Amino acid sequence: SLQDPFLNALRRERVPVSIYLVNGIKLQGQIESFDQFVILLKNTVSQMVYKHAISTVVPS
Amino acid sequence: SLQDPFLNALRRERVPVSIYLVNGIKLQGQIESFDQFVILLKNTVSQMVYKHAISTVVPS
Amino acid sequence: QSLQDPFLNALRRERVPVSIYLVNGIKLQGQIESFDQFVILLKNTVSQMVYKHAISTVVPS
Amino acid sequence: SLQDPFLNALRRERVPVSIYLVNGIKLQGQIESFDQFVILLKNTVSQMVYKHAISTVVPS
Amino acid sequence: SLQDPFLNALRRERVPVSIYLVNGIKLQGQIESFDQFVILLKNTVSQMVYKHAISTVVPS
Amino acid sequence: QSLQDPFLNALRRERVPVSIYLVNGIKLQGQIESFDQFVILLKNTVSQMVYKHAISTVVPS
RNA sequence: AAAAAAA
RNA sequence: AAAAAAA
Repeated sequence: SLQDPFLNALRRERVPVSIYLVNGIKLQGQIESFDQFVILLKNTVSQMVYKHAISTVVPS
Repeated sequence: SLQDPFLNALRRERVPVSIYLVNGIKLQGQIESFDQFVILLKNTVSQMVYKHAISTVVPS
Repeated sequence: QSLQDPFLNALRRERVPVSIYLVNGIKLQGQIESFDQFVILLKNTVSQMVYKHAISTVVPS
Repeated sequence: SLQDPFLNALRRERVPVSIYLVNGIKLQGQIESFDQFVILLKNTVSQMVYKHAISTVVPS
Repeated sequence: SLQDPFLNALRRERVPVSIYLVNGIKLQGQIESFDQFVILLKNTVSQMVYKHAISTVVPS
Repeated sequence: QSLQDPFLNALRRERVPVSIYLVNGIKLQGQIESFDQFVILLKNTVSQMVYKHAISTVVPS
């Protein structure tokens, strides 16, 4: 698996990320955690993002 | 699984939530219940939202 | 589980007017006639088979 | 258990149908055959339609 | 299955095809090959198209 | 994936500039760094993770 | 087929 | 959240 090491590196190093959704919308924050189906993305608030809705995850 | 505790905390504490859909539409209400495939969001009425149609779930 | 089946079953077994919003934002209206694992039969003037994968939300209208 | 008898009746009786795609596009033909993932839609020329791209099937 | 014999006939007989995508874009070419998840479409180049992105496959 | 793996392998091994069209019409460009069952790592000025479910087509640029 | 409408 | 842009 490539997801877990990629996402964990971002979380452990607390790098600012952009999550681009499939609808073109760009979410920004830090990766708090993730499982098989979701990523929790945090700024001032934690939100649950469904991977099915994500196109890409990119360091900001 | 991160999904069940995230949703259950929202449900159990009656948090006002925003559910953003993959078509960019924002729904608002409280998480009434959920299962493997759907979330029941209650404002004036209970509406069943398929998780496949959801991009994000956020406290409002 | 399970919430989906009892929610649809009550709408069906009570013949309640519903709106089914599709993921593209089109709103379909009528009554839940029937459903299975993958589809919902929506009865109006003509009865139609709606794929669940295309549905965002089901609500009483 | 509901999808297959529905599609089988349209096929057997050669019912003119509309297949609305998830992008709103409306295809018209009669259902030639179908399997788990696709439907063959017949008009002048026959075309294979992926179910994942279909929203609804309705007699025309 | 009717999908494999449908695609196989197109490939074997080198029939010019239109592949309509879920975003409404129309691709044209010959079916070079396919597997469970993708189709290789040949026009001026060979391109790998994910089936999940495809609405319809039609002889042109 | 007897077609998918050799196609991506050749682009990665040969460091071929690629274009990835997403299902929403947006085109990404870069080189394929690696890929697995669900994602492609695409590298340009940075490495980004692209979900395959969001991809329509991969082609050499 | 808008390197991407914090919706 | 155009009962639906044969694309």
